[PDB]
Amino acid sequence: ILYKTQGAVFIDSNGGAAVNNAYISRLGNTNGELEQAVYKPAGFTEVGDVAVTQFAGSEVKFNSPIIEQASFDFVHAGRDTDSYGLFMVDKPHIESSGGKKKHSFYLINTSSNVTLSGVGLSGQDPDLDSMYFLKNCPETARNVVRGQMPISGVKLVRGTGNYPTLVLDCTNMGSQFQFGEVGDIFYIKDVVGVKADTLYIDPVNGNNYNWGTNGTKPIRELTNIAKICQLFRCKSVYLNAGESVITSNTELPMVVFEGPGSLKANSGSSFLIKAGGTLSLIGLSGISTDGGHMFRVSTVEKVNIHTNCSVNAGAAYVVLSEVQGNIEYRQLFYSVNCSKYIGATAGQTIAGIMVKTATRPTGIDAAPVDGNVSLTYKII
Amino acid sequence: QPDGSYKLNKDVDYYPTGLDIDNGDAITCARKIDINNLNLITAPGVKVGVKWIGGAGCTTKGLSIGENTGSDITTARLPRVGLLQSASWGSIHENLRILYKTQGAVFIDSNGGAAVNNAYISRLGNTNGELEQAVYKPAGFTEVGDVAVTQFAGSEVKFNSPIIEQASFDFVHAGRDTDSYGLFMVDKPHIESSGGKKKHSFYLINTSSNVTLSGVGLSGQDPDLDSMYFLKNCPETARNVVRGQMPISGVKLVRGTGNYPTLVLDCTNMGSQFQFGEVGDIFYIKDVVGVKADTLYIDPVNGNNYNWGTNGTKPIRELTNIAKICQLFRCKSVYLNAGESVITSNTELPMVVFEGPGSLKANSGSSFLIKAGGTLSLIGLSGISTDGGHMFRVSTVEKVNIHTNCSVNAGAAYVVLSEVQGNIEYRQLFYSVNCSKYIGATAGQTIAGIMVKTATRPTGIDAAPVDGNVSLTYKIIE
Ligand SMILES: OC[C@H]1O[C@@H](O)[C@H](O)[C@@H](O)[C@@H]1O
Ligand SMILES: OC[C@H]1O[C@@H](O)[C@H](O)[C@@H](O)[C@@H]1O
Ligand SMILES: OC[C@H]1O[C@@H](O)[C@H](O)[C@@H](O)[C@@H]1O
Repeated sequence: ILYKTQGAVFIDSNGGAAVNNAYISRLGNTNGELEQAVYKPAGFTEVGDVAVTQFAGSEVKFNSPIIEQASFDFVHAGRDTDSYGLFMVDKPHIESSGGKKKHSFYLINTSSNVTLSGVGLSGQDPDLDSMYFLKNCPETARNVVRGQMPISGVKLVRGTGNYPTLVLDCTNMGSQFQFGEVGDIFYIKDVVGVKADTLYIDPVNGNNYNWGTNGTKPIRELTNIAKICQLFRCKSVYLNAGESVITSNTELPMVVFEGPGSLKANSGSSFLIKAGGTLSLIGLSGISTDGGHMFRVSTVEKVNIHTNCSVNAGAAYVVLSEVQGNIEYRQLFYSVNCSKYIGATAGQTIAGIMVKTATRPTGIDAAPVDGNVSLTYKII
Repeated sequence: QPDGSYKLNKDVDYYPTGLDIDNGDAITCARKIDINNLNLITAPGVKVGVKWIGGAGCTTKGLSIGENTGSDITTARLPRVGLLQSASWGSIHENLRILYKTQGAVFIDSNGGAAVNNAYISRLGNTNGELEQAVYKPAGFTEVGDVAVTQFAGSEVKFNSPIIEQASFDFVHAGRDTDSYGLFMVDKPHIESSGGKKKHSFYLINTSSNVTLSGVGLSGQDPDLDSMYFLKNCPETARNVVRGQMPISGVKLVRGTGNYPTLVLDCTNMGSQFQFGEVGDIFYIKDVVGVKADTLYIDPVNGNNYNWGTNGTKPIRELTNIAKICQLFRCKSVYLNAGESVITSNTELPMVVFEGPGSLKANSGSSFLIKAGGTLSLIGLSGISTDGGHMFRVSTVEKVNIHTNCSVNAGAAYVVLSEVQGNIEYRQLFYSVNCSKYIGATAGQTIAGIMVKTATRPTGIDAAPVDGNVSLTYKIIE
């Protein structure tokens, strides 16, 4: 199919239908971005030509399609009532002259299973273009990506709605961490078979579009560092120079934090510890808050907090347990300031404490914790 | 031409590249061509059967090349190279049948979106197939032997359900030299070869791949060299993904060259391969998803490093990759068969239960390495000792538990040395223990708990069981 506005459009009942080795292309992409789709689902209001459009419960199987010069390669909407109609594309060969493109898979209220074949790209707009756009996909939907990402860097995903649904199923990412961008990390639900050892943060020169798992492309904010570390099984977080700050309670992954940066909790916020393990701050320029307790522990599992940097909770505590916890805190050298090292909201929390520094509040040596904490050992 | 005109290619070896099509150096005149059941036979010795060059969007169904003349292949009416294709993006070969002598089909350069479905490619018998020298191939492929399907220079043809028979090499694929572009894609290949003669099924050079196995396959008769996969110089960023079902009979999975592992087992159904097959070279496996084994077996006397090691009847021989192997298959324990399992350089031990009659020895001043949190347990072994180095070098800041219920001898060294600001709990249960200090550290304070429950211990350190860089949380001795 050689078309001007829309290549092929599949609507309503098409059970079991198949489209094999389709070769669908606009006759060039000149002014393609100005075409207006004629037959489309109401949820699709973007301007731009669309090679393949599907909606109202249609679930045609697209096997090895070849799509060229399109603003949108695929626009698919699940059925309005229950999100029925799986978007199925196996190994699409996507290309466009000059790299002009808006999105490859614009998915509305739907699930999908796509296998990439190492061919593709994302548009020239550094803010809006992305391989995937997930619009209002429900909580129970999953948009599964298998196969090989394109060789050149692309922006993987953007979206609207409250639920993440993108799944990297053993996806071969190539050098995307180094040369590409995730786009909006919020939309990724889970990741299988893809790891990275370190997440890089740079509050001055970082970019939130980046994956953050490669040193030359660090992200900028702390907002999603726990999620990213959980997805890629990161073992460390590297803080580039400057102050990495939070203004709302934010979770910190239980990993090793390193680098010249510092951590700061503003607006009375606290850093959150929601998982067992060991949180280590090694060699940072310091961690402090402007009034909130430093670490709010919400897990009953063994939590180890290892701070080898300057620590200043001011009048507040270093650790506050919101459950009946089990905590081991060790401060190594540098300095520490707080009213109590560990406290708890209620019915007894067990804790172990080691403070190895002359620069500490000597006054609480004999009474290091509040009444709700019972010590297993105290080494000061 | 030099004068600016154009001449029809009449050269047997010529094939146009994507570059040529853009340079104006080549202009294709192959379009709107459709083939249905064309049978092509050739006199013995003819070089190429079909030159499918520049045939973008051209299609084929039931194209059949070569004649099954008789048992002797040197006199059979089939060509040395069945089909050679380039600059054919969007071309589809449906149910292509090839009887060849040297090479079945060859795909080079631009072939974007091209597909070869249900191809039936076979050498006419495998007699002297290993002596066949490939004619059109990537520079990186220097091996001798017939090749059913060859692909290089960025060609990324989709191969769906091909049936490949009697080939030395079923597939030889090389990614583009500059950026490793060109995914090797094969869905459910039905590979067979009389008398199990074969060198490799997938010889992959500087490339990524996605292969789905259908429970059909085998590896050659050579116990050292033959393997299903051979990964030659695949880049760090590449992934060679294996899905589906492994062959029923044992095979050797992988061998390679290069410094980076790229093979991925994605929920692969291994059947009884741990018991009857071999991994070959564990180094090349990058990661494993959905495949677990409870125990890793080591036998310094009767073990074979080619083995998976996860089945009792097929243990591995050395300790070099036990950490790697345990991480891949989530092993809960390691069983040491009778004999001394030794290391001559720093080697990591997974945080699992070690059991069996074997012993552990660190020679040449080496140390066992603890890089992960958890509990390392040595239960009932013949003992663990070193010839001078510290026994356990801890480099993780996570909670480390060391449970020794066997004889322990670190001589003049420590049982545990924390190279970081550690958090360790050590417990010696019965047997005997010898060391200068039970736990020590290189610098800035390490917290530790210790229990030594045995009369045969260095009694002179009951009062000072650890060095000055370690602070105790509890101490249970006597
Ligand atoms: O773009 C930001 C990055 O630039 C790199 O050159 C530096 O090595 C990083 O420290 C920094 O985060
Ligand atoms: O890192 C970001 C993540 O932080 C977690 O503590 C929240 O529970 C998640 O909703 C969020 O995605
Ligand atoms: O067991 C083998 C593994 O041991 C680890 O300690 C090393 O970091 C890896 O390089 C190696 O593959």
